[PDB]
Amino acid sequence: SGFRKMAFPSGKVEGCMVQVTCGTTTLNGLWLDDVVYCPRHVICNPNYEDLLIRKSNHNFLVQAGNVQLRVIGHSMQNCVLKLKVDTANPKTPKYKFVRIQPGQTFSVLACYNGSPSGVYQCAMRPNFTIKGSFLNGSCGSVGFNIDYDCVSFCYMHHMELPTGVHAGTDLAGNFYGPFVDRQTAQAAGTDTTITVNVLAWLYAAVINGDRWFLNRFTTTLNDFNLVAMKYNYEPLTQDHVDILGPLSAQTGIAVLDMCASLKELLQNGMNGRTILGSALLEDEFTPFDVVRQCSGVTFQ
Amino acid sequence: SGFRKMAFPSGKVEGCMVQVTCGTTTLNGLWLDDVVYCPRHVICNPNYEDLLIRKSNHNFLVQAGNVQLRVIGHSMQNCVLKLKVDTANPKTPKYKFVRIQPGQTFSVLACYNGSPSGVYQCAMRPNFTIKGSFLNGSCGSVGFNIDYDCVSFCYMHHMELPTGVHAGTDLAGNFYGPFVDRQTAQAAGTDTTITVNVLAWLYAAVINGDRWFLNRFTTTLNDFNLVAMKYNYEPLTQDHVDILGPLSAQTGIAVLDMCASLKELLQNGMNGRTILGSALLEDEFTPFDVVRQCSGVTFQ
Ligand SMILES: *[C@H](O)[C@H](C[C@@H]1CCNC1=O)NC(=O)[C@H](CC(C)C)NC(=O)[C@@H](NC(=O)OCc1cccc(Cl)c1)[C@@H](C)OC(C)(C)C
Ligand SMILES: *[C@H](O)[C@H](C[C@@H]1CCNC1=O)NC(=O)[C@H](CC(C)C)NC(=O)[C@@H](NC(=O)OCc1cccc(Cl)c1)[C@@H](C)OC(C)(C)C
Repeated sequence: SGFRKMAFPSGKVEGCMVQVTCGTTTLNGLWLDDVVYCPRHVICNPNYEDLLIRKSNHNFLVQAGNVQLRVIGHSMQNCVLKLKVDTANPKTPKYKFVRIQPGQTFSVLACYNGSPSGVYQCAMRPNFTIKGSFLNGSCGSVGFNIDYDCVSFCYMHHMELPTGVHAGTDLAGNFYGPFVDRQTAQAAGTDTTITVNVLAWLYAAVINGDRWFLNRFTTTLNDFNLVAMKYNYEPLTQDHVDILGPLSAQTGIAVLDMCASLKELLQNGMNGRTILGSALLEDEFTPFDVVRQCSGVTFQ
Repeated sequence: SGFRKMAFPSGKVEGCMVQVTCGTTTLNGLWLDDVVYCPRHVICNPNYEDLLIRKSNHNFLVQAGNVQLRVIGHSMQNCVLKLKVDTANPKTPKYKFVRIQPGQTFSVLACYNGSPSGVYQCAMRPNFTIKGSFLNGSCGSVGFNIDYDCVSFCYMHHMELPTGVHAGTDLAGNFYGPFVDRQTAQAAGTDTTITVNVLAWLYAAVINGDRWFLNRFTTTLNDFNLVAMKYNYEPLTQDHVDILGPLSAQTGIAVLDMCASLKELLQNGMNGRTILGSALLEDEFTPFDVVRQCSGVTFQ
């Protein structure tokens, strides 16, 4: 038992992290097979197409540890740079590039100078930001999930917004949300709480024996969504109800009954109690995270 | 910016995790050089000395992935078993066995069947328990810190207590706290909040721009400790004040001034605000964790 915000083991990703230096800029790259992926703002209101035609293969310094990789080609894919190197990474895991949906989670391997610093779990907020921990030089750090032996890369870090939240791209270089890799006034836009995840976390709570918030009451999906809206929760759909089925089945609490408990938690607060060690309703655990952690799934 | 509960990158430890099966028990082992370390309760109110003399080298099945390791010797060191194998782990990092102090933190690589499941950060509670996330079969998962390229192993998991908290040993097999690896009635004993860590976390908050809890007030170390005691906080010492010096210097808030803010947070609560995304005072970040995260230290 116990419930922690858990990241995937980072070993497969650590072996892909390299340092990319061009001119006065140093950041992280992701070395898979013979390609290094990195944010395009490594290159010297810009017009990165103009800026890249002015570059030479030799302008890009790529350190894999204490071994430099020779760049033999470069190209730009949206907001990422693909640096072709003459050496395939022998540590390349099986991988995919996936774009995730707001509400889904992933692990971030925060890196500086191509060296992993730490690993933590994030969710893609409904406003396409993430609340990460990124210092200057962390660009090119990646977010990922692991499914048995397959790494799905879903995020590369590009920038911080004025509210302290973070924005980036998928590994094809397409930003999450309406952001651009320029130093122009940009703002996150209003966020909402991920309702399905809060309910998943309440099920995790019951599995670990916090039950004080349960009740005999019930509600319909509609009447629930009426209350969710007032509290800036995002609407709960029948598909969310379905995804919560397994957790409902294991605890024997109908999804709509857990909605009634959430309703009262929203309207009354927590009255000094905590749930799973939190005094707030937590929304960065998906139903899958709960099942994975509360069932013991591993990865090779 | 941003502040997350960050674990160390787990790659160095993932390459040490093996599966140890003896009889009807399977758990995790730690393979360093030609020795596999694992909880002694893998072996068939027990008297483990009697139980081990009855065992044979061949009774211990050790899988490193899809490769079995031959056991060529065994011995017991307190509550851990040391299984001598005929193959040195080529992935053995530079490492040390350290015993940590209550209040210190470490990363846990939760494993099942020798396969890493997830990584998360823990603190050793003042009552020598940890609040982990451990399912049946997780014994032998280890806790660790990484200092540049050196892994300090500090924890091996042995058991869960009735309150859902966890107990284990250092890598020399000596339990943290008054626990024993028997199925006899055992209880955690009363915990306290790690005061120095709460203050460190308040400094992290200021570094990230939560300042609402600051005040013009001050207090002496004594008058602070008088209030800490009422709230079941552990006493703050001058040495804790000293360790908070750097964070005090960076924010320009004297340690004793931050104590005054903590005092008022203790006596008034948080009035619906949050600090670093928490509605509770967080005590599992050490002053070192704060500096490491808010300064960008890496590891090779
Ligand atoms: C890459 O290492 C780095 C990572 C960030 C540095 C600190 N934390 C990070 O996550 N990325 C950048 O430095 C990035 C480079 C540009 C060219 C993409 N710039 C930013 O992250 C800035 N964000 C930004 O431009 O927001 C829009 C904006 C424009 C004008 C005025 C304001 Cl207030 C906002 C960051 C570093 O700048 C701040 C938002 C002021 C922190
Ligand atoms: C090793 O894989 C495993 C890890 C735990 C299983 C579930 N979560 C874990 O962290 N360790 C054990 O199963 C361990 C084996 C013994 C021989 C060390 N046993 C326990 O963790 C039990 N703890 C325990 O004995 O506490 C004392 C006790 C005795 C009698 C009655 C009570 Cl209520 C407590 C656990 C599995 O048992 C519970 C505390 C009832 C969950």
